[PDB]
Amino acid sequence: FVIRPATAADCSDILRLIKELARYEYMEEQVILTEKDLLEDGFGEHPFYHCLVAEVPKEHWTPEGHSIVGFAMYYFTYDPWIGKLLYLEDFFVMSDYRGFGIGSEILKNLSQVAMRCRCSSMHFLVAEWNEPSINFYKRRGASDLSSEEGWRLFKIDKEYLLKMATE
Amino acid sequence: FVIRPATAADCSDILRLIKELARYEYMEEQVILTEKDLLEDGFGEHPFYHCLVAEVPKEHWTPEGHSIVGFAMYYFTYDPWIGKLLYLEDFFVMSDYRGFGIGSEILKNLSQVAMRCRCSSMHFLVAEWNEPSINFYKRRGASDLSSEEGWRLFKIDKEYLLKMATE
Ligand SMILES: CC(C)(COP(=O)(O)OP(=O)(O)OC[C@H]1O[C@@H](n2cnc3c(N)ncnc32)[C@H](O)[C@@H]1OP(=O)(O)O)[C@@H](O)C(=O)NCCC(=O)NCCS
Ligand SMILES: CC(C)(COP(=O)(O)OP(=O)(O)OC[C@H]1O[C@@H](n2cnc3c(N)ncnc32)[C@H](O)[C@@H]1OP(=O)(O)O)[C@@H](O)C(=O)NCCC(=O)NCCS
Repeated sequence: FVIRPATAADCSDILRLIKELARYEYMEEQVILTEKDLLEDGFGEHPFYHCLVAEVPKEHWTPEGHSIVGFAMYYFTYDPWIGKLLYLEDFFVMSDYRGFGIGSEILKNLSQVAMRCRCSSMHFLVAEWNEPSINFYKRRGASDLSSEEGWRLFKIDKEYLLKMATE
Repeated sequence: FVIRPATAADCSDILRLIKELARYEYMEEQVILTEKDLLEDGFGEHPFYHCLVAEVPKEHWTPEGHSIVGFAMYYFTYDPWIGKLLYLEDFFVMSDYRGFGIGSEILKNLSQVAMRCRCSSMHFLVAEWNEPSINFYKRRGASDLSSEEGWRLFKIDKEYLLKMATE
């Protein structure tokens, strides 16, 4: 397999993989982003995310005829105390393609991106019940991040943003 | 007062304000970013954060002689299900300058940035004990975001990123 940066032509596959992950989490209907959205947000003049994809040889394409079997979606964030961070948002390899080393190589590639960008750390969320991914990550040096303990996450949605923008 | 995007010349003030906020939270020694860091990460060819600052007339500069009395530090993030988000990281107005409407105007400006960028929401963290800021935000339409419930935050620091990058 090959791990490489996605191109505008991979948007179809990125959305397909985003939906497979959402389905793995039983929330596929949550995905309202379109292929056009991904193209615009990812390969327009200012990318709001970056993506690496895992591509297999044609001989081994999926039953559906797709060459992309995994991906990682990330973007850079900033911490006022320490600086640049690489934030890994989505990370998924199709069932039939797991345990082959694809996820490990994607993480190695992300690590190189982090060092090239001089990020001091890579941050990400893992579901509490997912011991297999927790072990995967921790075997590669991850540790718990307590930074948000004692803090509540809030959102101000479009309706209210528009109200404030025009008050 | 004037709310405006920061310029490279404001880096000194941004670091000063970052430290005042850290001090308000009794963790000022946590701040290891330098002025040079902020200049490089914020006004170099690729900004890793954006900043708005609140500037007062010279007649009303701080006892230390500074014109900048508040700021908001933010960057854009991405959610694979809904797209673009505006993430507000730091938000602080100096004590003697609070309750004058500076924070409200900074949030209005951020809201305009969110709509201009077509972000569907603005996300941010607030300390559990800070009822005053919680009320401030909620009066302006904020609501709890449950997206991370059942999830653990993890980090892979530079040491381990370097190890994986070179394995
Ligand atoms: C691991 C994951 C993140 C993607 O990666 P992946 O391609 O399966 O994983 P890798 O093949 O590199 O394998 C990791 C392992 O395979 C085993 N492995 C790796 N290469 C192997 C090979 N060539 N032969 C046999 N076993 C191998 C190892 O035991 C490592 O397990 P370890 O976790 O105990 O250290 C996958 O669980 C995925 O999509 N999982 C479901 C979604 C998910 O949990 N995502 C992250 C958070 S929501
Ligand atoms: C509000 C905060 C975020 C910055 O903003 P600010 O300039 O003080 O606030 P504003 O002046 O726009 O005032 C908000 C209020 O002032 C009062 N107010 C606003 N303009 C006013 C005026 N001209 N005259 C009198 N009262 C006024 C209102 O009651 C509003 O309170 P409300 O919160 O109940 O809706 C400030 O608390 C700050 O730095 N706080 C400490 C750090 C912090 O908590 N940061 C966020 C998270 S770590």
